[PDB]
Amino acid sequence: SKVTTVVATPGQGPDRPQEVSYTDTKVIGNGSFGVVYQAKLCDSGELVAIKKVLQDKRFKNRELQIMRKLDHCNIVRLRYFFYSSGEKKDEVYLNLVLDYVPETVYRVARHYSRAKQTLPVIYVKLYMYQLFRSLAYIHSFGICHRDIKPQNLLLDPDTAVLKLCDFGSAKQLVRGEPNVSYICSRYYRAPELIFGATDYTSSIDVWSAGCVLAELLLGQPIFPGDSGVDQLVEIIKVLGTPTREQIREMNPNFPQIKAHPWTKVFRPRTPPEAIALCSRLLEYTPTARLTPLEACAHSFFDELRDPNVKLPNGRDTPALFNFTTQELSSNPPLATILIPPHAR
Ligand SMILES: CC(C)Oc1cncc(-c2ccc3cnc(C(=O)NCC4CCOCC4)n3c2)c1
Repeated sequence: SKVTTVVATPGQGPDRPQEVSYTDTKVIGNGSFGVVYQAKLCDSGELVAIKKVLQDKRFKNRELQIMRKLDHCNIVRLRYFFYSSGEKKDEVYLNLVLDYVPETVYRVARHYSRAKQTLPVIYVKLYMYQLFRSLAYIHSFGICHRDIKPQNLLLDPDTAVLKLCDFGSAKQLVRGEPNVSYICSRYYRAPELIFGATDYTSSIDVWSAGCVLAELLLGQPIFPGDSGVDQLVEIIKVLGTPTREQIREMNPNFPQIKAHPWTKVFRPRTPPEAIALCSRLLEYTPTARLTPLEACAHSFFDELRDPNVKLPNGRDTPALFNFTTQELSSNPPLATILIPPHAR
């Protein structure tokens, strides 16, 4: 019954520290960033995640400032943050107390591939829709995630709620200010980033999302490259060689191969609207890619807007159409498609 009590500021609302008590601490994740724990809150009994990262006193933490201003059903809420000691001697650690979610897209996708099965397309629709909705929301603040990958996409297996969680690579993209090119997980990295682009946009997340979509359809990563130029070689094998104009659009500042047909890339009987969506995300030209809100309105997701749609377990789908004023503001016309007649 070992209770840890800390003094923590709530993620939203006034800067008034309060006592937060928790127990049953266990490791659920780690990385170069640091460590993620699971814990149980003493009062409520609810499970939480505690992300612990190393922190400097003078410089302000970017992830924290990003996470505090996000409030969305497809993003893990920052419940509280607090400072502590850890593995090092004279070092302060930032702790982010977040919503807990019991599964990941990676784990579900791997569990299916271990059984030689493709994930049922209803789950592909549900998870990809919720990813794009979360991206639209964060992109409305000018925030780019910069690390969309199956490992970071959290899942409740019973409700099929998807949640974004890792904002350790995230950044407000200002037009004119340069950004690092070596970002995102390699297999999900936009080709402009491989070309060394420093003036890139939020469309890198859409490319990454497209790689996740393709992976869910294929049962394995679409572009499993080695480091350096070889990741671009993996992309070229499907997309064909990029033209001089496509390179200029990617990085304004060669091995010539024909594009493999999108139908031949995917399995027999992969839904044409899945393939169609994928071809409009995995585009060389970053401006040619769908926006996240355009992606949500794509016909691949029409089954989600059917009033008789259910999860495989027989439950109702999660909240997909409760779009706020803030969500709709980036492209208000799409509200017609996105909020279907029965949800109005
Ligand atoms: C590469 C991953 C570890 O990078 C990250 C980086 N930053 C934050 C996070 C993060 C945040 C909040 C949060 C809540 N649930 C989970 C979770 O992973 N649940 C999945 C389960 C998987 C099975 O074992 C129990 C945990 N969470 C992760 C992850």
